[PDB]
Amino acid sequence: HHHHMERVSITERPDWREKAHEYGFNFHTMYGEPYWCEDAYYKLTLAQVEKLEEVTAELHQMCLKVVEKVIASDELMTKFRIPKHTWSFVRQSWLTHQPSLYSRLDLAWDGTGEPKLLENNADTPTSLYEAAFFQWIWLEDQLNAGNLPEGSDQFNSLQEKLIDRFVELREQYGFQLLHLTCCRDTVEDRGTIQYLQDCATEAEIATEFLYIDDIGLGEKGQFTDLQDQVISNLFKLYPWEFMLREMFSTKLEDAGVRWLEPAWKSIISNKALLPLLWEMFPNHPNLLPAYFAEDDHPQMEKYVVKPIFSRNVSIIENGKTIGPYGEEGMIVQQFHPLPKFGDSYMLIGSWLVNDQPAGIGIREDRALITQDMSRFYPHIFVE
Ligand SMILES: [Mg+2]
Ligand code: NI
Repeated sequence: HHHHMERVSITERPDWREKAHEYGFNFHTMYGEPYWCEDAYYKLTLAQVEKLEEVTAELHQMCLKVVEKVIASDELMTKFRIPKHTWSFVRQSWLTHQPSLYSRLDLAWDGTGEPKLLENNADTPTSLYEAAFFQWIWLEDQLNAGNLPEGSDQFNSLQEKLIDRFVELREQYGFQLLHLTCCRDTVEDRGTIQYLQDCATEAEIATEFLYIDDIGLGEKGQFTDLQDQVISNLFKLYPWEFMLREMFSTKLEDAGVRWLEPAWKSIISNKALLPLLWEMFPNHPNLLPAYFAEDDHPQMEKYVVKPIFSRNVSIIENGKTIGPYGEEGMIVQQFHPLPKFGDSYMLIGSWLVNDQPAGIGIREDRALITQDMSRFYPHIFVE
């Protein structure tokens, strides 16, 4: 398999599991978070990193164009499956310019051709802790042990940009006190929450963690915390796709809470994004053909049908029409295999902090069709 990036074997640091334990990083797979691996790393070039950076910034602007178009159209809000009882909540979040913290794009690329957008995890993207912090320490450690090329660098400014963004949220948007939440018995001990809380603390934001089921309902519709005090700003590791359909989700519109990620990110964190991107930016070098499966659309020789929702996938070929999952609620996307390095397919996770590209985290998986890649590998770039 010819690639312009290499997967380089390396001797694992002997104590990395305890390094994880000391930081409170549970590196085991859970809720789509990948298993940490470091018996190899990926090596990119400076040219490849500048290309990924360029493409990531532009795709994010393209996604912002999709939101404006969807927000304005009842028809498109329906096609994106935003529940009608939440349209006012979601639209007001966009029309008042509610701020974003982060996004992760998933890009298929081995350095040959153009990178292709497979999805924008713009709500609850996994592998933040590994990409921002753990692989940074890995780089410093393995440089010090003499196990990496002398000029090794890493496309990764996540921690710096996250702290700067929290400062910006505090100073210019009034995020003085930030609550953080997730569902009980999910990812509270993975590392992410504590890490983002540490970043917010460094930015001089006061923080409180509480589980989703800890949140109270006040007499005037306000959401309240473990001290029965009002929640004003709430970061969540729990997706809008679920919350907008949950019991008492009609209360969101009047709760007086500002959200990270904000409600309008629901529109770019599902697969309906991919057909709209292709319609608004036809033959864009970094997009793949995509259509709603229910629409009349060109026939593709080999393609993949994915549910609009993030809750598995099937492949079709030889110009056939649509399958166990059917047509309804599905999109279709031109089949485009991931690069194969040995026994595993590789996927590039490319991060944004608000609208600024902030680096990459690489994942692998032995299956072609997978919602969340099973394994994470650190990377470097040279030259
Ligand atoms: Mg109102
Ligand atoms: Ni320990």
